[PDB]
Amino acid sequence: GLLDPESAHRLAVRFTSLGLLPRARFQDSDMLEVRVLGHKFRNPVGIAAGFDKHGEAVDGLYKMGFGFVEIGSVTPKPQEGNPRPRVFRLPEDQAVINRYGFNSHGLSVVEHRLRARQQKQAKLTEDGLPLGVNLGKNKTSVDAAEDYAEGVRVLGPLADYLVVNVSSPNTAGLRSLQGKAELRRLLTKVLQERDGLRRVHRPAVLVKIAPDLTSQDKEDIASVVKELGIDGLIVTNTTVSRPAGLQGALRSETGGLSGKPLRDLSTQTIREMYALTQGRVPIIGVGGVSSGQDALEKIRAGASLVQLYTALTFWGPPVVGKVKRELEALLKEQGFGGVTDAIGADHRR
Ligand SMILES: Cc1cc2nc3c(=O)[nH]c(=O)nc-3n(C[C@H](O)[C@H](O)[C@H](O)COP(=O)(O)O)c2cc1C
Ligand SMILES: O=C(O)c1cc(=O)[nH]c(=O)[nH]1
Ligand SMILES: [Cl-]
Repeated sequence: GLLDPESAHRLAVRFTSLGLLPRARFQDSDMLEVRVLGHKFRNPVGIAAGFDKHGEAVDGLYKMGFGFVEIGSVTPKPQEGNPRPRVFRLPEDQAVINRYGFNSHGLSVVEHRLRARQQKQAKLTEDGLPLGVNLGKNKTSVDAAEDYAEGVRVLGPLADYLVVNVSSPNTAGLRSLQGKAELRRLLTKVLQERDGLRRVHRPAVLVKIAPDLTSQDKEDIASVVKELGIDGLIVTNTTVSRPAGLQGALRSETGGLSGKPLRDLSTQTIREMYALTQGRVPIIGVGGVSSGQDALEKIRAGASLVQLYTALTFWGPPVVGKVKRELEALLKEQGFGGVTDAIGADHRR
């Protein structure tokens, strides 16, 4: 916290990549295993997109004890992102605001990085540690569908799941892709491209949505997802809202807000999306998770898996084991046999 947040992030990625931090001691219980999206997940706690944008620290992140890793967002061509400053800590709120704008090494660079460890990843996936790849679009793209299609073609063969990220608040016009007609067109093309890949290279496709959607938006997304047979949802990205009560000096910076102020907004979005999809569409729940309780609330709301990022920036690597240990204890306390039993449990009350 003695460096600016962006410099701190860069060093964190570097240290993680090099495997400098200690191997996680917490051994995952059978209670934490989830089978979803055609894969086994040794535990349901993943690293959210944005920490490892360019796929530089995948192995280090598994070493940290994450049950799955999502890299990205990756754009077709390299791009620098928005001018600095573009990331801000709100310590009083346990929150971050960012406006990176999809800084990305681009598909080619990431493709080569993942190819260098493709067989290692195949073994990790087999051993219950899958890899997700989150796709974005270039700033000056005229056809968003073509950007996402290129992402499917290039990184789809290297991923257990792909994420169509239409919910960054930091790319002009992007979140209009969540609209029914735009989303149907975009996802039809994405699924067509995915279906064209050889079977062993054919990933699940998820859509990552905003926490800022209207009821109509959410109904429309649920409809499209079901119509097209989309494999899952990631719920949610950062919020452009600024909840009453934020204390951080930097609360009025432009960008997506993450961390504790997003937590319950995200949980409620999960709850709504689960109900709108009749519990038949896997949800990865993300936003403000820093404890076992936070994880379980999202799971009971309908998430099959959870992710965190912002908590890691406050609590450091120990937060991963802490979430897992606390989640295990709570499942036992509440009479669940395991994570699987708790998924969507609130809806069966
Ligand atoms: C600095 C930063 C960068 C992010 N970059 C991305 C990104 O490139 N793609 C994406 O889909 N989400 C991105 N996110 C959103 C996270 O994946 C996550 O949805 C959100 O931060 C809520 O989780 P958290 O409260 O645990 O951080 C980013 C978040 C932060 C804080
Ligand atoms: O600016 C980014 O790259 C970015 C930030 C964020 O919160 N979410 C996202 O999808 N991208
Ligand atoms: Cl390949």
